[PDB]
Amino acid sequence: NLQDILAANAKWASQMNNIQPTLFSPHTLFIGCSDSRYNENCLGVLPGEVFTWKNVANICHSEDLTLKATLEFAIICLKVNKVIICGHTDCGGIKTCLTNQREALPKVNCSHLYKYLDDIDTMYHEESQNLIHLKTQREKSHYLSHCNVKRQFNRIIENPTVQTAVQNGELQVYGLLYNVEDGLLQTVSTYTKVTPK
Amino acid sequence: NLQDILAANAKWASQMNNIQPTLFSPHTLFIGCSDSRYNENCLGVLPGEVFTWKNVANICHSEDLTLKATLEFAIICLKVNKVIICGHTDCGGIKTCLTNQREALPKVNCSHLYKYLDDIDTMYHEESQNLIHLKTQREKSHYLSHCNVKRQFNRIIENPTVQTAVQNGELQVYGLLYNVEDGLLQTVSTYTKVTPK
Ligand SMILES: [Zn+2]
Ligand SMILES: [Zn+2]
Repeated sequence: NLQDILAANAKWASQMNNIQPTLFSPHTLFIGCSDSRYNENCLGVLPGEVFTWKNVANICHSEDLTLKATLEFAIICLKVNKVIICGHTDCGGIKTCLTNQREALPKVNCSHLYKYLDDIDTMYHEESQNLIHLKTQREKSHYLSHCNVKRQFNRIIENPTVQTAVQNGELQVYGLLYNVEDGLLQTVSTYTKVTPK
Repeated sequence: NLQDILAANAKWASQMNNIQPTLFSPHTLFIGCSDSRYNENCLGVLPGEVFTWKNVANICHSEDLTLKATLEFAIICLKVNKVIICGHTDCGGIKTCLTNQREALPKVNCSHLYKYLDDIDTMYHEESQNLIHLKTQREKSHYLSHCNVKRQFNRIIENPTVQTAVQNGELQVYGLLYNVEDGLLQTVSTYTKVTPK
């Protein structure tokens, strides 16, 4: 099966050499879920344009080293002019909390996934009094995916590296939601030099 | 900007829906560098097939919560049968250490990127005598890209979730190196049921 992968890669690479010879300086940092159904390509860019941080449920803890390190590198060293936090509908991590199945993770040897999803569960609990007005699971799941984009966006825009670059007119931050059913991006939040602060 | 991004996404989504409407569960966890020049699409397989953890210099600390959570979700919940750790040549984080410019990061308000890159710099220092015979930065950078694949691979295969699945013959782990000059994957390491670590 590795030989299948190497074969698939060689085919892909020969085609890629022909199509984009200049590929063989990004302007955007894309932060998205590890979910297999999308990546930075949903932005309608070519390779080389988008530097990507992809993690389970696109979680951006404010005091996390990887977040701070990634924002510093993208903004100060690579000099991206866009940071995009892009969640998506039908997110596994969110569903696991929404359907109260996080409790069951330690039983099946997923104690670290359990701990990792703490932030998502905390959001889900905070949101109980808003969820109750939505009738179907589809609606609740959509709401929490949207809500998670706001949640992580608000932490990114408090980051001092981000505030400095934005204030200087060198950076804009967008919070987007990818709809898996149609491939469309939807605007959740924006933070630019001119947005009210 | 955002207007351009939404238009490019809309156009992209239409082009995807016209070719493959049926695109709207993965077999592979891909772990790669945040680098803009490659992602899971280098494997040459269908979209929705590869769940992806993408971080700066593809660092996998054994005790990192994200590593454990990501492996537990992929192997136990998604039941992927392949874990791929895929580094690449011309890696910025490696070149920062190799060329001794990591020490410059605190001055430019990147002290967290500085701390994040400790593992890469430790590898660089550990390998310094091994690097003497290589007279060009290109050769050194290649050596260190390869070394880093094995370094992160070695930690992944010691994770209990990974070891259980591999010993059960339900998982294979591949260490790969993506050459940015030609789009081709080099095999660095493999771990299977019948292969020693
Ligand atoms: Zn998700
Ligand atoms: Zn890299």
